Order: sequence, then C-alpha cells, then structure tokens
Amino acid sequence: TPGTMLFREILHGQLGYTEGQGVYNVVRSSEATTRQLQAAIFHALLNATTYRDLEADWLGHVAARGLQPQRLVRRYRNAREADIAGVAERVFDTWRNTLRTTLLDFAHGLVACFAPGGPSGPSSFPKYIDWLTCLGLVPILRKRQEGGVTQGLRAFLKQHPLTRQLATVAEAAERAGPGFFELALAFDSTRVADYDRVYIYYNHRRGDWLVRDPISGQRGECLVLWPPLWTGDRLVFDSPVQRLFPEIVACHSLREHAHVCRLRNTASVKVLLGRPYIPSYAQDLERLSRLWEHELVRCFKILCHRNNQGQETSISYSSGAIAAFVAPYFESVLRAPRVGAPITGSDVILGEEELWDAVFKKTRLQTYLTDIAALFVADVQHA
Amino acid sequence: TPGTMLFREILHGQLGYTEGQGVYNVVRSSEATTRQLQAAIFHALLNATTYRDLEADWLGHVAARGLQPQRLVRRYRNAREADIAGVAERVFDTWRNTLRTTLLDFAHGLVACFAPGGPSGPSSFPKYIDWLTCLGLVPILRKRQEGGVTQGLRAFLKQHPLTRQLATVAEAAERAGPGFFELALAFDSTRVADYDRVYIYYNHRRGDWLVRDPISGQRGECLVLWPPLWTGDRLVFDSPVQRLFPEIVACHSLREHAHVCRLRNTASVKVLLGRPYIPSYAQDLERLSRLWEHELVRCFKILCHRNNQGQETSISYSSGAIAAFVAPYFESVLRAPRVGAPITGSDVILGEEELWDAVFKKTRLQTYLTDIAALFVADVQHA
Amino acid sequence: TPGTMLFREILHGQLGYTEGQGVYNVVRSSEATTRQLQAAIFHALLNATTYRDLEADWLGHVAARGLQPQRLVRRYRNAREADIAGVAERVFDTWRNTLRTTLLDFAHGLVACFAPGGPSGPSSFPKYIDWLTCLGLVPILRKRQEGGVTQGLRAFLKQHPLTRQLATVAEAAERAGPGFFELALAFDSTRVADYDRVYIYYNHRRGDWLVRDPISGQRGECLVLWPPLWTGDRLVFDSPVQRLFPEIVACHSLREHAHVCRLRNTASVKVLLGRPYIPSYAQDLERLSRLWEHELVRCFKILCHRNNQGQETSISYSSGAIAAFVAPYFESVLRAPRVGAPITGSDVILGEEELWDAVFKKTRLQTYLTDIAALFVADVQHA
Repeated sequence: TPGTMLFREILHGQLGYTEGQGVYNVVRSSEATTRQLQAAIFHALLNATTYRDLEADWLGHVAARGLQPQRLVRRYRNAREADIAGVAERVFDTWRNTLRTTLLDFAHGLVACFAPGGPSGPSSFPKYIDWLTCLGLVPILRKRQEGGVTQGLRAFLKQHPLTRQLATVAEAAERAGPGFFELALAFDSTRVADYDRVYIYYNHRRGDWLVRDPISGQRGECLVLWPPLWTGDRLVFDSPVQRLFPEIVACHSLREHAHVCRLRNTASVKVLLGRPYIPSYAQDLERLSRLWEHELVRCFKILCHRNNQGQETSISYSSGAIAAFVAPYFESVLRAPRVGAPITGSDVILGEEELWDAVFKKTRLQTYLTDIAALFVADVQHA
Repeated sequence: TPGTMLFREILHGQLGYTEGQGVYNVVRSSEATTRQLQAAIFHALLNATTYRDLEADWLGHVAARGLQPQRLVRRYRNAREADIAGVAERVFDTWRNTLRTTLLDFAHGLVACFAPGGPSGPSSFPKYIDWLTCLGLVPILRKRQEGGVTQGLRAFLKQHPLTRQLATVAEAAERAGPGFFELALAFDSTRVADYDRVYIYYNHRRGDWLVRDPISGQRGECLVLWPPLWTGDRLVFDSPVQRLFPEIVACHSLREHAHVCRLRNTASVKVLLGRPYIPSYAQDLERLSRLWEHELVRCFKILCHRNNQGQETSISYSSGAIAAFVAPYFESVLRAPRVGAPITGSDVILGEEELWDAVFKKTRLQTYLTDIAALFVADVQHA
Repeated sequence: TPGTMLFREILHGQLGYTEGQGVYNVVRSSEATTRQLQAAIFHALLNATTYRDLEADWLGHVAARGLQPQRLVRRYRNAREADIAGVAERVFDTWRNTLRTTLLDFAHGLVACFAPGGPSGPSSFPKYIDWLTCLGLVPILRKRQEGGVTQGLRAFLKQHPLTRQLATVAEAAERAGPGFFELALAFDSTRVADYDRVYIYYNHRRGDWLVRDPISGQRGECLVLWPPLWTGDRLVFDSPVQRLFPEIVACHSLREHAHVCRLRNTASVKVLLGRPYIPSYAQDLERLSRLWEHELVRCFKILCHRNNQGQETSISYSSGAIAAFVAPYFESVLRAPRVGAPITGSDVILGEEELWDAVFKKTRLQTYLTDIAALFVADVQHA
C-alpha cells in the first residue's frame, strides 16, 4: 500500500525539492490538447465544398449588391483601368469576412474544449495523464452515460443564425452537424479515472496482471499500460518516477542526516570526565537538480529552445511527443478515429488566426472557392 | 487550521525572503485582463457593417461639403492631375477621424474596466486569482444582485452624442447596445470571494471533497479546482505554494539556527572549571533564490525576455498562459461566452492606438467601408 | 501604533542603507504626471475643427495679405514655375506659426500643472502615492471646497488675446473653455491626505476593515485599497515595504551585532585569573542591495535601459506601469473621466515640441486644416 501513495507524494516533492522538479509543470500543461481539439473541430466543418453552397451565397450576394457587370462597364469606360483589379479585390475581401463568419461558428470549438477542460467532474485531459505517467499505468472509468453538457452545446447552436447569412453558410456545416454532434459526445460521455479512489497493486497471481477499482460508485473498467511492470515475485514498476526514487531517498536522507548532526554540533566545548564533524550536502543537491532536469526532458520529449549565449529557455512541447503521447491518450480514450491529423511543434507557437492560416494552408475549399469565383468574374470584364 | 493561514503568509514572506519571491508580483499584475477587457468591448461594437450606416453618414457628408463631383471637374481642368489623388485622400483622412469618433465611445471600455478594476468591493480580477493559485482552489460567491455600477454606465451613454454626428455612427452601436449592456452586468453582478472570510479545509468524508463558506453574510456557493488536492487520510494540496514549503522552512530554520548560535558565540574565552563553530547559510539562500525564480517562471508560463549579453530582463506575461489561465478565470467566472478571441503576447506591448490597429487588422468593416467609398468615387473622376 | 510609524521610517532608511534604496527615488519622481497633465489639456483644446474657424482666420489672412491669385499669376508668367510650390509653402509655414500661437495658449497647461505640482498645500501628486504604496492603502480627504487657485487661472486667460489674432483662434478653445475650466477645478478642489495627521490601524471588528482619520480639522473621508490587508486576528499588511521588513531587521541586527563585538574585541591580551571572534557582515549587505534592487524594479514596473556592455542605466518609468498606476491614481482621485488616453513609454523621452508632434500625430484638425487649405489653393494656379 504505501508506495503508490508515496510515489504520488514524492513527485509532489513532500520531501526535498530541486529546480528540475518544477519542469514537470510544463508537462502538466494543457496547451497541446486545446490545439488538438481546435484543429479537431476544424476538418469536419471544412469538408463540404459543394457547388450549391458556394454559388447560392454568392449569387445571393449578386442581386442585393447589383453585381451584374453591365452596370459596371459604363462606369469604368477605360481599357486602361483594370476592372478586375477593382472587382476581384472586392470579391475577395468581403469574402475574407466569411472566414470571420466561420469564426463566429468557432466558439463551439471553444466551449466543447472547456466542456472537458473547464469543470471539476472531468478535469482537463492531460492533467490526468501525468498521474498516469507518474504510476506508469492508466485506469479508465468507461461508461456510456451522462450526455448532459452537450445539450448546452445544442441550444448554443440555435442562437447563432440571427443574420440568416450564417445559416446558408452553416447549412453545409449542419449536414456535418451530426458529424460534429456525435464526436462531441464521446469524450464527454466517458469518465476519466480518479487517482486515490481507484485502488492499485491488487492483481491476479501472474496468470495476468489485472487490477480493478473497488469503490461504492463503480467497479474498475479498463487498464492501459504504456509501460508494463516488472514482477520478480516483487512489484517493481516502470516509470520516470521510479527513476527518481532510490537517489531521492538517498538525497532526502542526506539532507536529513546532515541536519540533525548540526543541532548536536551546537555545543561549545566537549565535557570530558575522567575517573570531527562532516555535515555537508552542497554538491549533491546540485547533482540531483541536473539529474531530474536532464531526465524529464528526454522522457516526455520536451522541446527546450536554448538561445544564443545559452541563457534563454523557451520551453515548449515538442512535435515528436505530440504524435507519440497526445494521440494515444487522445484516441484510446476518445475511441473516435476521425481526428487523425497530428499537428507540428510549429502549432504551439500559433494563435487562433494562425490556425485559420493553418485552415487556409490545408486549402480544402479555401483556394477552391477563390478560383471559380475569380475565373467567372475575370473574363466578363475582359469582354 | 493554521496551514492555510500559513501558506498565505509564507507567500507573503513573513519568514525569510529571496529575490525570486518578488517575481510573483508580476504575476499579480492586472495587465492582461485590461487588454482582454479592451479587446472584449471592441468586437460587439465593430459588428454592424450595414449599407445604411456607411452611406447615411457619408451621404450626409456629401451635401454639406458639396461633394457632387461636377463642381470639382471644373476646378481640375486637367487629365494630368489625378483628381482621385485629390478626392480619395480627402475621403480617407476625414474618415480616419471617425476612428477617433469611435475612440470617443471607447471611454466606456475604460470605465467598465475599472468598474471592477478600480473600487474596493470587487478588486481587480487577477489580483484575486493569485490567492486562488496560492491555495490551489477557487471559491466563487455567486449572486444575481447588485447591478448598481452599470447605471452610471447608462447615464454615461446619454451624455455623448452632443454633435449628433456621433449618434448616427452609434446607432449601429446602440442596436448592439443591449448586446453590450448585458455583458457589462455579468461580471459586475457577480461577487468574487474573500480570502479569510471564506473557510477552507472543512469537507465531507471523501464521498466528495466539498468545502463551503460559513459567514454571517452568506453561505458558500461555488468551488473551482484547477488542481485537485491529494488526501491520503491527510490533507496534502497541489500548488506552487506547496512546492516552496518543505525547503523554505528548512531555509528559515537554517537562518534561525545559525543566528542564535552567533549570539552565544559572543564570548571571549571559555571558562573551564576543574575540580568549533559553524553558523553558515551563505550558499543556501542563493540556491533558494534560484529555485523559486526558475519555479515560478515555468509554473504560470511567464515570458522573460533576456537580452543579448544576458542582462536585460523585459518581464511580460506570455501568450501561452494568457489563453490557459486568463480565459478560464475569465469565462468560468464571467459565464458570457461572447468574448472568445485570445490575444497574443504581442498585445501586452501594444498601446491603445495599436489596439485600433488590432481593430483595423481584424478588418470587420474597416476595409469594407474604405473600398466601396473608394470605388464609387474613383470612376466618376475617370468619367 | 509603532509599526506604521516604523514602516514609514524604514523606507526612509533610518536604520541601515543599500544602493537599491535610492532607486525608490525615481519612483518618487513626478515625471509621468506632468506628461499626463500636458496631454490631458491637449485633447479638449484640439477638438473644435469647424469650417467657420478654419476659414475666418484664413479668409482674414486673405485680404490683408492680398491673397487673391489673379495678382500672383501676372508675376509668375511661367507654366514652368510651380506656383503652388510658391504659394502652398507660404500657406503652410505661416500656419506652422499658429501652432506656436497654440503654444502661446499652452502656459495654462504649465500653470495648472504646478498649481498642484508647485505649492505646499497640495503637493505634487505622485509624491503622495509613494506613501500610499509604502503602507499599501490610500486615504483621501474629499471636500468640495477651495477653488481659489483657478481664479488666478481665470485672470490668466483674459491677458492673452492682445494681438486679436489669438482670440479668433481661441474662440474655438473658449467654447471648449468651460470644458477646460471645470476639469481644472476637480483635482484642485480635492485634498489629498496627510501622512501622519491621518490615523491608521483602527478599524471595526472584521465586519469590515474601515479606518478613518481623527484630527481637529476633519474626519476621515475615503479609503482606497490597491492591496487589501491580511488579518489572522493580527494585522499583517500587503506592501513592497512589507517585503523588506523581516530581512532588513535581520540585516540591521547583523550590522548592530558585529559592531558591538568589535569594540569589546579592542583588548590586547586576555587576563586570566586562576585561584575566537566572528564579527562579519560583508556579504549580506551585498545580498540585500541586490535584493531590494530587483524587488522594486518588478514591483512598480520600472524600465531600466541597460546598454550594450551592461553598464549604462537609463532609468525611466515603463509604459506598463503608466497605465496601471498613474491612471487609477489619476482617475479615482480626479473623478473626471475625460482624460482617457494613456501615453507610451516613448513619451517620457519626449519634450514639449515632440508633444506637439504627438498632437500632430493625433491629426485631429491638423491634417484636416492642411488639406482643404491646400486643395482650394492648388487648382486655381492650375487654372
């Protein structure tokens, strides 16, 4: 019993502390998962590139604006003036604005990110993985139930098309709507496990290693091993948190042993009745601080941008980890394989409009809408 | 009881101090939230880009100025002189001034920022979060009541359209007015909790962890856990302020222990009746000063601009935190999901006219007004 | 009682001193507030950009000069000579001079800056805030009375239009005159509190924290908390001046303890009747000097320009503070929300003609006067 209690506590730095122990906190960050959720919600909404959508919005834009070019050619009167340089700019810029119309949809991607990320019942996802990487194993509390948050996502959607310009744009999105609606349920219907309430270290006798939760709520449901654990008739477990353990106790003992001796060493003159002092730990705290620093950066594949002159540390989550750790923690927990695209270590730098550039770099309908709009416009002024 | 008292006090540096402890004060800054409030109030006012607004101001500008171009063409008499280079500059610059008319609206964004930011009852928002990050938990004192400040926001608005040029501009804004008016209430109607008056560490016995306020004012309302707390039949709590605690006491003891011995060591010659001194703490204050420095910068994602030659520290709040910490502290407290746009670490550099550039870079009506004004002007001089 | 006495004194360096303690003096500077007052008085005077003002001065300039261009065209006789390059320069430069006419107004902005800044009764404003930041709280002595200084501002104004060129320019300013006149009263009618005469640390028993002044002059009026104070049945108060306190006393004790021992150590040979010395404080004064240096620069957001080769310190007040500290100390004391524009850390570099460039960069009427003057001139020489 006490070890699995202790290995949670010693990562918490109950006893001793070094500088490197704080670098775990960047692994505890939720930055990657929000980027993954925000790119997740993108692709399903970008998919419908139909002729009927792109015209009926633009042909609707034709009549109220007066876009028939016979009215325009009278105004120009000039072969010298490039009328396309007039019109096609005015085709693009006002339809740059419909990316911001698509940004008016985007807040569901914000809400259904903090629908797990925000509240207390399910925490933010990768907050939970770092207990799992602490112990070296994953419990999952799988149940179908509790779709209650996504109803607030439903009445969210009926509020938006007030202009009615939004609806004909989002008609392509609402045919993808149950495509989006089902994916919103799946993580939000699942329950991720609770660290103390689940019991560990209680298996069957080597026929398999299988430990389940006892609690008055439920029994245990699923176990996921990214490392397995090594039993030599004795529980020894793979973790980075194992790799601290024999030295930290030797560190913590050394801090404790030199400390007690100093209090006894507070005596002026030795009293002898006839009828050397070495409390020192200065180097070893420095060694351990370097140790746990270099340990953790390789373990979870952390990207430490070191500046010229070796000083500035721009800390970020590397791209190699983000396909190796997020997506298994994503997909094996999510079970919906629609979100398949990994996104670069470039992405963590990027803000949300850059994500729209990342939308625009995927060019799903983006370049496709621009060309056929530009083509059908251009030659009419050439005529 | 005394620990939650103490962990507030030890962050306050009751006992001992290091250089890094002062770097908490930049986390205590309110710089991000004012930037978020100032960008918040922007988008709702920028939204109405209707043909009727953009013309009736300009067509009103047509007659009193005498803008019918038949009067102008007599003056020019010159195909060589680009009359558009005359007129369209004079279209733009005087309608650059209507951005400053929009800046005459802006002071409501200033007042409703210090309407929470200024007074004593609700403090500035992120002043409160740093007690919450001190303890690792959030109490919220949620009540509908007390909309008293926003009435001063109402009589604020009736004072402005004195020129009556402002009103026809702000008619588009006053249809967005109840859009703005309701959002001004929501944070201003809520009450953020009080640190000592709320009681902590008093829960139910592991069926849930739930502690509420006793006070003669109200009972406790809401609890928000960004970390949860780790009970091993014993309250151990996740915080950065936990991570100081075992070493600071060992620091503070070391400062206390070496101090007392020196006073006893103020004796000239030992008096022996027949019938070694080690008070030293010089290194360990330096280690702890580096420790808490490197701890805090990773914890809340702080941006430390280190110059060439490693010396100049331009301290600022990084963009990764500002989407990870402000917006949950914003939205879960605010409950109004309209303000969805995060803003860069670029923004903290920027002043308010740069925010108007940030308004102008969003191009909501900004480029849209300029084009149709420029188009309808240009070809008439071409004729 | 003695602590609030002492915390004023210990910032004053009654006991001990370090290099960093002198860096408080730049926080005690009044440089920002004069820049804010000088930009304050600008915008109200710049606002009136009416057609009637800009013409009746220029059309008045037309007749006495003889500006009707039929007289000029005889002189030029040359299509080669750009007559606009003659005339429009002479339109601009002599109306560059009316910026210096506007500078002849400017001395009221100088007087009503040292009308609080100069005399003994109200001191310069941010001299007072640094006592408030010393203790961590603000008393305000709010009374309507004593508008006596602004009468000298009134007879100031009747002296100026001697040329009568000034009056028709300042007619636009004197319609803004009661706009300026009322704002001059508000800070000058208020009284900012007095440090010893106001009593502190005397509240009501936790139902609120509320302390008022007893003095034979008045009672206490207002209290403003930028931090609140932390009572654990014991007054502990948030301040930067709190953060010096436990270590400075340990510093001051260390300086006192090693000092006394040295005087006793002035004995040649120990006298023994039968029938080790460690006074050392060299490092700890250096640590504290670095401590209070790095503490204060982050606390009030101070800008320390460090040169190449790390040596030159151009000390100035940063732009982040100047929107976070000046304006609350401005507006919550002033109560007149007209002055809403914050001004950059660029501004503290700038002198007053650069402020006129800052006037000119706002382009309120500045570019607007220049264009319609240049337009109506130009084509007549083209004719």
